[PDB]
Amino acid sequence: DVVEMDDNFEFGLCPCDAKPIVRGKFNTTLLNGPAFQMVCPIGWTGTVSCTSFNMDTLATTVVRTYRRSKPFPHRQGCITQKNLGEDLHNCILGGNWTCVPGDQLLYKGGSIESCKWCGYQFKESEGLPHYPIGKCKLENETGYRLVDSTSCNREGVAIVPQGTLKCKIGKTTVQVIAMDTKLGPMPCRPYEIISSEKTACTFNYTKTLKNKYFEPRDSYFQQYMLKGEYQYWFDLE
Amino acid sequence: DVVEMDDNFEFGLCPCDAKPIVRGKFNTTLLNGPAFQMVCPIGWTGTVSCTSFNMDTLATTVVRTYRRSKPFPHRQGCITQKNLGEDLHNCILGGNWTCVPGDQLLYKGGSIESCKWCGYQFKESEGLPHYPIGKCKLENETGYRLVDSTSCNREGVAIVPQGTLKCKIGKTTVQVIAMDTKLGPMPCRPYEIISSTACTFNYTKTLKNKYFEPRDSYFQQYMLKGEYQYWFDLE
Ligand SMILES: *[C@@H]1O[C@H](CO)[C@@H](O[C@@H]2O[C@H](CO)[C@@H](O)[C@H](O)[C@H]2NC(C)=O)[C@H](O)[C@H]1NC(C)=O
Ligand SMILES: *[C@@H]1O[C@H](CO)[C@@H](O[C@@H]2O[C@H](CO)[C@@H](O)[C@H](O)[C@H]2NC(C)=O)[C@H](O)[C@H]1NC(C)=O
Ligand SMILES: *[C@@H]1O[C@H](CO)[C@@H](O[C@@H]2O[C@H](CO)[C@@H](O)[C@H](O)[C@H]2NC(C)=O)[C@H](O)[C@H]1NC(C)=O
Ligand SMILES: *[C@@H]1O[C@H](CO)[C@@H](O[C@@H]2O[C@H](CO)[C@@H](O)[C@H](O)[C@H]2NC(C)=O)[C@H](O)[C@H]1NC(C)=O
Ligand SMILES: *[C@@H]1O[C@H](CO)[C@@H](O[C@@H]2O[C@H](CO)[C@@H](O)[C@H](O)[C@H]2NC(C)=O)[C@H](O)[C@H]1NC(C)=O
Ligand SMILES: *[C@@H]1O[C@H](CO)[C@@H](O[C@@H]2O[C@H](CO)[C@@H](O)[C@H](O)[C@H]2NC(C)=O)[C@H](O)[C@H]1NC(C)=O
Ligand SMILES: *[C@@H]1O[C@H](CO)[C@@H](O[C@@H]2O[C@H](CO)[C@@H](O)[C@H](O)[C@H]2NC(C)=O)[C@H](O)[C@H]1NC(C)=O
Ligand SMILES: *[C@@H]1O[C@H](CO)[C@@H](O[C@@H]2O[C@H](CO)[C@@H](O)[C@H](O)[C@H]2NC(C)=O)[C@H](O)[C@H]1NC(C)=O
Ligand code: IUM
Ligand code: IUM
Ligand code: IUM
Ligand SMILES: [Ca+2]
Ligand SMILES: [Ca+2]
Ligand SMILES: [Ca+2]
Ligand SMILES: [Ca+2]
Repeated sequence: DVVEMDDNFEFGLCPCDAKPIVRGKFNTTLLNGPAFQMVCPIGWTGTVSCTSFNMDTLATTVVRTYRRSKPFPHRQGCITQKNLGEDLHNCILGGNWTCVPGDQLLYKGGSIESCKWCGYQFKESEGLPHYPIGKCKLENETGYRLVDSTSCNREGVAIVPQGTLKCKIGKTTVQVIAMDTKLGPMPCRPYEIISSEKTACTFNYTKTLKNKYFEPRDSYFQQYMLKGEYQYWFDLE
Repeated sequence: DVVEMDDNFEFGLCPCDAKPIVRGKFNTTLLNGPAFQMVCPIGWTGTVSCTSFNMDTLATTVVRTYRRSKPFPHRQGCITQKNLGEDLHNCILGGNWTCVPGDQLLYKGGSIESCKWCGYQFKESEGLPHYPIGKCKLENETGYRLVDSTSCNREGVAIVPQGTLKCKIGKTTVQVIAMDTKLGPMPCRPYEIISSTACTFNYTKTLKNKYFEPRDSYFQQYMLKGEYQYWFDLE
């Protein structure tokens, strides 16, 4: 006449060519004939109800009601996280195949396969600020777990895929937009370094955002030798 | 008895081959036994009293006194100014060779032939915070009169007779010492701008953080390394 879903229900079986029909909080059921399975109804509340449906009459008739007034606990064999693209979200409400996502997972684990920041990704930590940066993916799981959010407006100059020319940060190519004109460091190493008493006035140089300076200062005049879109390093004596 | 000396009194003579005794204000007399001459006694006041002594009795008798009671005025060909070295100096008392030197003469107004400042000599305004400057001298005169007293220390670098490099003010070579390490301008153009497909530069020696005009054409800044200022050029 009615029944109560066990704290951890799984398999039902409505009596007789009589069909379960479920009003639930979210699509979690997996029905087959008069039988039905509640797959990972974690947090689920509602009712199955075996209703016969005489076909000429066209009316219903509920003959047994499995009921579940109170959310379910966990289970085993129930994943509680899913990849929304390449990002993990803790299924608030599922479910291997019934995750209801809402929020990306913060990070606390170890063995970081790689991080990903402003589009480009980084294994190893040359030249960033810290290495825990952006979305980082652990060794096992195939998706990116949030760790922090640091600007990609690193000090008056911006790291983006839509950029004016390419620095190289870490040992990985990258692209960058000026967001300013005042003097400020560049957050990448130069990409390429084009060249030109013994031999008098010899220098190396590199294209650059107006007023920004790659390390290091001139070995010589001991400062950042900027002109327009370029920076120089002189050798002489 | 007593004789007040004429405004331009110049010669005196005691009578009885009798010595004169010059009780005076400053040394300006020439003596010749019973006679005496007052050489350029401008401002002098005093008395020669023609005293006389007897070998026989020991009687000493003043037989005539000449008094100047009030200072003599400037007189005739008595130059009441004298060079002390090279600096035209006033004559507080007296005239040529009796002159009692006083303060140096200011530049009242005249045709300045040459100035001398910080131990170097200049005839044109080129390169100086002004001109005339320091102490100059007219053509008719032969000594320097004050004009002005600028500091020979220019925004922290000083132009002086000794060390530690030589630069140039106008036509005239000058020599200069640092007085700090803080960045600042040189008060002078450089001595020698030694010079040096490719790139190139000229350079010259300098005080630590001091800079000559001009800024590098290119980087548009004064590029001092340490003792030298550089000037680049690139295609
Ligand atoms: C509710 O969950 C199930 C399982 O994914 C979905 O049912 C399947 O969906 C399509 C069309 O409905 C069929 O091709 C499958 O054979 C269905 N299987 C069963 C047992 O019904 C259902 O569509 C889901 N609906 C949602 C999320 O709106
Ligand atoms: C949810 O999915 C996992 C697999 O992704 C299921 O666990 C596996 O179950 C199989 C049998 O199908 C076992 O032999 C494996 O050892 C399990 N594999 C892993 C990786 O855990 C789990 O049973 C599923 N939940 C259900 C069916 O409710
Ligand atoms: C992925 O790997 C992580 C660790 O690299 C595992 O997660 C840890 O699991 C232990 C116990 O199993 C917990 O104490 C920790 O909270 C987890 N975080 C740690 C220790 O980093 C996990 O086994 C793997 N995830 C799976 C199965 O996909
Ligand atoms: C400018 O470029 C040259 C060659 O491109 C640099 O040469 C390197 O520098 C040091 C000493 O000069 C050598 O030990 C390295 O082996 C050289 N490496 C290469 C790849 O040539 C030179 O140092 C550069 N000068 C700078 C940056 O001031
Ligand atoms: C007045 O007459 C002369 C002018 O210089 C001075 O004569 C000197 O006097 C000293 C003693 O005071 C003698 O020892 C020197 O031999 C003299 N030298 C010369 C060059 O004449 C005299 O002192 C003067 N009186 C003063 C300045 O009060
Ligand atoms: C002081 O010296 C000046 C010279 O600078 C004398 O003035 C001249 O003296 C001559 C005779 O020696 C006179 O005929 C003129 O009056 C002057 N001529 C010139 C060209 O200056 C002056 O005699 C001196 N006075 C003294 C010692 O009392
Ligand atoms: C050189 O020239 C100056 C400037 O002219 C002379 O000054 C003159 O002398 C009188 C007083 O002796 C001043 O009151 C006047 O300003 C000047 N007179 C004239 C006509 O210009 C100065 O005496 C001269 N110095 C010399 C001859 O040594
Ligand atoms: C750097 O030195 C060169 C020669 O050593 C100077 O070249 C002269 O300067 C001007 C403009 O550059 C040319 O018109 C002349 O023809 C050049 N003359 C000679 C003899 O070369 C150059 O001016 C110097 N740049 C500086 C000091 O900034
Ligand atoms: O098992 U039948 O409609
Ligand atoms: O992680 U490392 O050069
Ligand atoms: O990329 U290159 O000379
Ligand atoms: Ca070298
Ligand atoms: Ca007379
Ligand atoms: Ca004075
Ligand atoms: Ca020198």
